[PDB]
Amino acid sequence: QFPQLDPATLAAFSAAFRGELIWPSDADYDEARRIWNGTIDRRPALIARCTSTPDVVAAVSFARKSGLLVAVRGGGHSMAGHSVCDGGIVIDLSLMNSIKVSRRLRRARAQGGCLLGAFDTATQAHMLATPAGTVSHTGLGGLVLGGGFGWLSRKYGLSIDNLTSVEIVTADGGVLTASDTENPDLFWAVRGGGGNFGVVTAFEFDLHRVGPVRFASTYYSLDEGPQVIRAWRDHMATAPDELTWALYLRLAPPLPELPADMHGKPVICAMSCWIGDPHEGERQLESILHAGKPHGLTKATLPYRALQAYSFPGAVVPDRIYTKSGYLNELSDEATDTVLEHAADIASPFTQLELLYLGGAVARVPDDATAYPNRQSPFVTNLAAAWMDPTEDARHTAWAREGYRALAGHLSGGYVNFMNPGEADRTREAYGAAKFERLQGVKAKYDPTNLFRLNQNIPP
Ligand SMILES: Cc1cc2nc3c(=O)[nH]c(=O)nc-3n(C[C@H](O)[C@H](O)[C@H](O)COP(=O)(O)OP(=O)(O)OC[C@H]3O[C@@H](n4cnc5c(N)ncnc54)[C@H](O)[C@@H]3O)c2cc1C
Repeated sequence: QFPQLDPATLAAFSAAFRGELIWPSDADYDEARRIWNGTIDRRPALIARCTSTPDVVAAVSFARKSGLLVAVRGGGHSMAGHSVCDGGIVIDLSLMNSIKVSRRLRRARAQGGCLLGAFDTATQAHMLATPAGTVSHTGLGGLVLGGGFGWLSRKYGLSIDNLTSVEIVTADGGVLTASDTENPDLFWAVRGGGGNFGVVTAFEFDLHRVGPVRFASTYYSLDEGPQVIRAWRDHMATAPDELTWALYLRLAPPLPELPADMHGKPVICAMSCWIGDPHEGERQLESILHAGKPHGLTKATLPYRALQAYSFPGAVVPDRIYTKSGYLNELSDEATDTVLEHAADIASPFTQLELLYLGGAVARVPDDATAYPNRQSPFVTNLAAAWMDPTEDARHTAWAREGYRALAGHLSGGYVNFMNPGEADRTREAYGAAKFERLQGVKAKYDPTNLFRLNQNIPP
């Protein structure tokens, strides 16, 4: 964290850098190096809080010339801890939060450090939206470059399926535009290939009109686990794009809507919504709400921005997390039973075994159209352990590991944006031989020195 820096190279950097630099001796250094995954404790030599594209140019070129290991940071939610490093530079984008929306053209230009909630707020000023993740403080930058799915995804695709161009700062310090008509090889790679190919300082999106959303959440006893998941699995195979339905197995929150008898016990929290007319959605949601007997049932007509802000109503921000995720082509009765066995052993009130159904518009993009793999797998299982006590790491990590291992045989692929710090190994398997090979050629061209290796890495 104290390498010798050449005063010449450093001087040129600050002359060209209009941002704020955070050094290990500064008082805000310890807070600035913390990311969402609180198990990641790392001490960069320097934190560069970039405020503009020229700032990112200055920082990238200062890292290349100085040979510093490069962490790039959007919203900080890397479950692998990629957005902070030991001994290098954090290229921090969090201050680059500015959005422009044209309601007439249904387009949004968003800087590379935006949080989802800032994006959704800006577009919803005009009743517009585009798919993103379900938790507002997730960074738009990392989420999009991995694909990005959420409430709107079954209707309007992944985030990358609404992305029309990017401004990206490559390792040599140049600034490029990547679109379907300009460096289209790089535009294929950034739509699914992570931060491997440069620092995206601006995303441009197509927008869709999204009015009020009929929404429901409820909790089921696990005694009805088998019926519920089986009805969930069977129904989403032929469900319309407009219905999104998700299962979150977890300890029941000690909330008033819920009988105190269920507090602190493993339950299925089913959340659903209808991206369409709210009268149709009311009928549609009631059709899928009694696969089991629903407790703490809350139904609401929400502005889309409120739906985006809903997940999840927790009492405490979890400090420590560990993830194991994977896709499934099918969810058999045998996998359902294993999912239910391991859900019953959930110990922390912050931990969720998530069961998602993508499909819809996601699965109708041709496989090779983006670098995002597994479009044809509809199911996503995510063993998402979360806790507070650093002395309980082993217990919560062991729950996700053994849950993943008993589901291994059914798992068919992995989402790069759910990889944990010990899963660099999984990269080529995750993308598949054909996609990986094309990504390596784009890397060889755009980042031959692998300047950007703090990601699900693709070596050139
Ligand atoms: C609580 C939580 C909820 C989530 N919900 C969803 C969800 O609903 N749907 C979904 O699809 N995913 C979801 N994710 C996963 C999310 O997409 C990834 O964790 C993503 O990497 C987070 O982006 P970030 O910028 O916040 O993370 P960071 O730690 O800042 O960055 C993650 C990676 O992206 C790179 N990166 C970030 N910004 C840029 C940029 N501008 N240019 C180049 N590289 C960049 C970083 O170098 C790093 O490798 C969730 C994650 C968390 C922790």
